[PDB]
Amino acid sequence: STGSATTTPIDSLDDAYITPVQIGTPAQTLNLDFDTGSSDLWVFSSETTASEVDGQTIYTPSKSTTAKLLSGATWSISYGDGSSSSGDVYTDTVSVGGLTVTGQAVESAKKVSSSFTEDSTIDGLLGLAFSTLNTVSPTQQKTFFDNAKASLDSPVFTADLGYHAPGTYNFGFIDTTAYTGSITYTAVSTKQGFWEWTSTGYAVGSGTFKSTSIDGIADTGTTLLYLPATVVSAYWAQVSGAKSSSSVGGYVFPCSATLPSFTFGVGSARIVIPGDYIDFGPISTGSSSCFGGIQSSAGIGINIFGDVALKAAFVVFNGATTPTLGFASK
Repeated sequence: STGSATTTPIDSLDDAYITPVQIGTPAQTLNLDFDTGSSDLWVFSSETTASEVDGQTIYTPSKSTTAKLLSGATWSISYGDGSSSSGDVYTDTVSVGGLTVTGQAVESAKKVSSSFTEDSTIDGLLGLAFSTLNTVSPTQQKTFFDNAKASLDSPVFTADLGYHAPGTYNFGFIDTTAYTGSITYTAVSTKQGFWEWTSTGYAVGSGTFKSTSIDGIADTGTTLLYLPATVVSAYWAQVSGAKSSSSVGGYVFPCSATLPSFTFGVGSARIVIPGDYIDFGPISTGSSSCFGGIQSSAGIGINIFGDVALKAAFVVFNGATTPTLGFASK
């Protein structure tokens, strides 16, 4: 089997991407944030505290003929941005882009933090990291990908995120029309439950490539590119008037600037992030200070190849017995 679903930016900055997901019988379609940095499929629901729901579409298990309470199971998750959610668990039928899993754990939120409530466009998350990170207790649950894997034509999914445009998540096949050149594969460590890999270095604009190992995760659920402070300083030093602002919480730059590109290495291959991808617009409405898309990972404890980096590539998440990542230009 295979599946193919379009993923759509939630706003004009590509702050996140939403993908429609069918849950239950008859189908209830929710728009979920597919997150390769976590392993829980959780949704706004009929159980979510009413004051914490503000425009999201909810899953109502009582209206699904295939929903079953997973008796005694609870979940609770905290993300890198300080957000959180928790609740109880149902199993149900879940379909993505025509690919169906029966008996998927659907984590129903009883509580969500303010950042979730305030984002009316995201109805929940669909985790695509390794199932060792799943938070369900006392019986840990499998991701949608892990449950689908054995049925798929090939044990893979691909992320093809757009810049200010829709893109695609495919399951079970690699669309050879969706990228240019060849795919370069690179090793993955699953020791922290992430799609963790080592980039071979970077360049700023037209500058020379610096060969240096940068360990980090491929994380579709993180907006920005978070790298070591040395790398990030080298980037922003090429932008007149850019500075790190402790008041704003990262590097800002004059909105009048033209930003340089940023290249990262994948083995001997190179992915180029155009400068425009690094502009996250005014820090507050009407400001002439703009927020940068490349930020320091210092204090986060891991480097994160988030959407700024991934949207410049066609990315293969290869879930074979020994997982690997693939990157191609597009």
